[PDB]
Amino acid sequence: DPTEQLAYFPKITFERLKNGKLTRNYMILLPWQHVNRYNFVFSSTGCKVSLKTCIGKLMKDLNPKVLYFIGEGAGNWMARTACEYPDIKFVYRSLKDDLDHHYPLEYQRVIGELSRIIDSGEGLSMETTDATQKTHWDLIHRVSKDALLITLCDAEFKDRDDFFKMVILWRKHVLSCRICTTYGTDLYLFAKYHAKDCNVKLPFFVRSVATFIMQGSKLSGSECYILLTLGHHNNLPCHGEIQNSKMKIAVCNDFYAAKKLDNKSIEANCKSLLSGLRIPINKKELNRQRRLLTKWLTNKANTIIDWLEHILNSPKGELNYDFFEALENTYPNMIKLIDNLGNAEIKKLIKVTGYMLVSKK
Ligand SMILES: Nc1nc2c(ncn2[C@@H]2O[C@H](COP(=O)(O)OP(=O)(O)OP(=O)(O)O)[C@@H](O)[C@H]2O)c(=O)[nH]1
Ligand SMILES: C[S@@+](CC[C@H](N)C(=O)[O-])C[C@H]1O[C@@H](n2cnc3c(N)ncnc32)[C@H](O)[C@@H]1O
Ligand SMILES: Nc1ncnc2c1ncn2[C@@H]1O[C@H](CO)[C@@H](O)[C@H]1O
Ligand SMILES: [Zn+2]
Repeated sequence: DPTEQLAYFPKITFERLKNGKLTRNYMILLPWQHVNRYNFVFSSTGCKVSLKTCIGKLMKDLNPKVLYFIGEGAGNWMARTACEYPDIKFVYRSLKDDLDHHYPLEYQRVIGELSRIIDSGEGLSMETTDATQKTHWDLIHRVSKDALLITLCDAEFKDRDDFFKMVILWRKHVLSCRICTTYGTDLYLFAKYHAKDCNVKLPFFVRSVATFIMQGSKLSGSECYILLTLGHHNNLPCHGEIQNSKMKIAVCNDFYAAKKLDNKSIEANCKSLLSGLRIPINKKELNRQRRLLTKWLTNKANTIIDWLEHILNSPKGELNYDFFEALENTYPNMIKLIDNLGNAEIKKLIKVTGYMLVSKK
């Protein structure tokens, strides 16, 4: 039942900016945005962004039967959407390159099966899975004959110019396509954007309706989600506007823990971080992991156990950046930890840390 899987997803905090300076330098080196993402394995974007939370009214008003997810990788965002809207069908696209997922592995794990994905991009070439290519847009209706009422794009492009290439092709499709033109101009593209320079105009006849600043976005970044439509063009958000909104959330809000614990998922993340790690993670479990060690792999294992021991011995606090800064700055081996563990391992470490923090008291 998709509605029961929704309790594994944490509540989202965000700010909507419809179309003084606040600063706080958090002395953090870890990707703490994954703190409440312990229930998800291959991807976890759904813990950060949600269609019901951000564009609930638009979802209700347009009432799409089919949603188009492009640059959707393992499909966790699509999976949360499938839990929020149990009757909606999906068209999935993601760049086929073998660097990331081009099959919705996380959607499959969360939902159980792919019956609601009517088009998963089976038999498509690298070119026809690429959102910056015209052929990708020309083949978007090979299964679904429903107009692109709402298109979702979470693609992380190799170059900044690729975002514009994608937006131009979305506009060229919705203004040419027999299916989409028949529906009209009330069509939307909800896309991930990294805010940089100001006075950067959107392509001709592409208009931003709102800018969404998510609590779950990387603190050092400038990521945001823009709701785009057809109409007289305006400017993209710049780094400055996004910083104030993002700093307020970081300073004032706590991360919500998921209502329910997904034990199979938590165990899958624990074993992925340290092979053989069991739940509950206590003094007994960490001493057992230490005893198994008695090399490069043992050095990495010791670094992990030392951090989990520090979390175990740490006092309980609220899930916020002030507490995260305290956790890092009370740990004497911080620089050795970031030096020893890679980006993927550190991300797994934060999910497991988050599970431990939520489990306290
Ligand atoms: N490798 C990996 N990436 C994930 C996983 N779950 C989510 N992500 C990524 O994490 C992102 C969360 O947004 P951010 O905080 O903006 O990004 P980031 O580039 O992942 O972050 P940092 O780890 O802080 O460098 C998602 O959009 C995904 O790209 C996961 O299990 N593994
Ligand atoms: C942030 S991940 C998407 C995560 C997804 N929302 C989830 O919940 O699993 C970004 C994805 O964009 C893909 N991508 C990168 N460039 C792309 C392009 N040109 N066209 C389509 N997808 C692209 C990457 O392969 C990657 O899977
Ligand atoms: N969705 C996007 N919106 C804006 N810029 C992007 C996007 N994806 C990647 N980039 C930019 O591409 C650059 C090179 O990978 C990065 O510095 C990043 O800012
Ligand atoms: Zn169309």
